[PDB]
Amino acid sequence: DQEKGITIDISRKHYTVETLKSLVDEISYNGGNYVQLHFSDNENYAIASEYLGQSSENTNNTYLTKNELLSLIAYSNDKDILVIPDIDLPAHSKGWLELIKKKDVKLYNDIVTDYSEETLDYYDNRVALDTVNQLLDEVLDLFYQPKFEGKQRIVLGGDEVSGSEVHQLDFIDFMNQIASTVKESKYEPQMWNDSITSEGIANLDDSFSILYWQQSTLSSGEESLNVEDFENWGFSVYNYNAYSLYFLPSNGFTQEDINEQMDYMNWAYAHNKFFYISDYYHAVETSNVKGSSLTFWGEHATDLSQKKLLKQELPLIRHYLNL
Ligand SMILES: CC(=O)N[C@H]1CN2CC[C@H](O)[C@@H]2[C@@H](O)[C@@H]1O
Repeated sequence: DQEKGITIDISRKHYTVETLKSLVDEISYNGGNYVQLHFSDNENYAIASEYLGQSSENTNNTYLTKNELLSLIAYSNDKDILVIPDIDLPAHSKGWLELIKKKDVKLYNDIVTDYSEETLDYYDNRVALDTVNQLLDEVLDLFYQPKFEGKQRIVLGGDEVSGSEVHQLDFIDFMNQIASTVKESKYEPQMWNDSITSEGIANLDDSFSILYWQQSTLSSGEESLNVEDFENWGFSVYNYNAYSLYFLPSNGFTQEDINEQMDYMNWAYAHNKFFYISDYYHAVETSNVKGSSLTFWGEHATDLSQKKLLKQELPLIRHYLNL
């Protein structure tokens, strides 16, 4: 049984609760299993947070209200869709770090790396971990879904982490600590594949499942981890192929571009075709593949209305879910 899900970047682009419910409708209609809500990145923290100071119970341009988010989750569960929170750590963190800076600059200075305003200090910093863990505790409560008790998952990020290749055991220790936190709330942790190396794999909590979007290349020029490697160290993977299964909605696209994307998906997508350095659509014959996801990243969607976002995304959701 291979799962299929839709990942939605609501940090780079604003989505109303109605847009999101319409998208979930389409996921359910075509038998999709989950929706991954990527709500925390550099540009914005796009859900309500008592901890971070986003508490308005009024609809606004910056974050889903708590009531809106809970409504969305309940609507999803009623249609047998699991909602997977995605909070990106320790990089891709500028949006919530900027909120901490507002709340408490002393704390900000105690937890941000000295070189990157986008990156939480994962290099063995207890106050940084404690702060993260408080945020995670709020997120794990917010996304509680009793219908899926024992099956909940949370994406914890781990993509494009500066310093992670050199300082790999610190990165892995950090990821293991936040995995511990989510596992205490009976969530399965997940992370992207790209910043884990040969050096870290043996120390990484194999409770993690891996969102495998693009095989990395090490500073040596050597290939980084592939799906067989993950299998060999006890990790399950999901196919998030960066070419076949990424789409960036844009105001410059026409209907013809969406049709082309579907014709491209016809040949480029398969459940087990992963993005490897040698082959962008590499078929893997391992036993550790659990599913796939189409992801809508938000950074090109600047001038799109909500109606136009639906116009581009609905057909792509349907086409992917029926392939
Ligand atoms: C896991 C991942 O894809 N990470 C980044 C890189 N990808 C590549 C395609 C997008 O730019 C997207 C970007 O929005 C994401 O933040």
